[PDB]
Amino acid sequence: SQSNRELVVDFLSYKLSQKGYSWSQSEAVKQALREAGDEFELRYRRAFSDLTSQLHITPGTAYQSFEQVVNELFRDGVNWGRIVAFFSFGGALCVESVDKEMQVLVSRIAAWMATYLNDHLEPWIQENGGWDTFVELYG
Ligand SMILES: CCCCc1c(-c2ccc(C(=O)NS(=O)(=O)CC[Si](C)(C)C)cc2C(=O)N2CCc3ccccc3C2)c(CO)nn1-c1ccccc1
Repeated sequence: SQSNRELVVDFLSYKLSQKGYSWSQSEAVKQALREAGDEFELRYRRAFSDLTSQLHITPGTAYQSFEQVVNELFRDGVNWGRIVAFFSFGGALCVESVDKEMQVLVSRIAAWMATYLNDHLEPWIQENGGWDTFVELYG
């Protein structure tokens, strides 16, 4: 149970409840990410909703859709905004999965997110002041 895993789970659990799904499977960091994710989704509502709906999620295409969006997202480098988009995207992927009755994808998307965070985002996060800097700038 890594810190990145706990962050992904708090974000996804929040997002699923915000979208009508009751449960399940720092607090300052978590609250900041919840708010930044809400702000991102409201800022790009229509285009964000079109992106996720247009993917047409299936247990077999979910990973490639995730990989393709994430890869394109961090093409020109990492920044706090794109990290917010990544959590938001993953969040939209989980709700979409529960909406379409493919709830088996929820913990799968959680793993792919925790893995991508640990492997390709943790260094940059540390080099750009850690999560405490994110709470200051976005929370
Ligand atoms: C899940 C959404 C990913 C969005 C994204 C960004 C990006 C990421 C962040 C932002 C952004 O606004 N960052 S910010 O720092 O200004 C956020 C500030 Si808030 C106070 C709202 C957290 C905009 C952009 C961006 O280029 N956008 C805005 C978001 C959006 C949503 C749906 C479709 C297109 C766009 C265009 C990029 C560029 O890397 N590529 N992509 C992308 C990748 C694959 C397919 C389609 C689009």
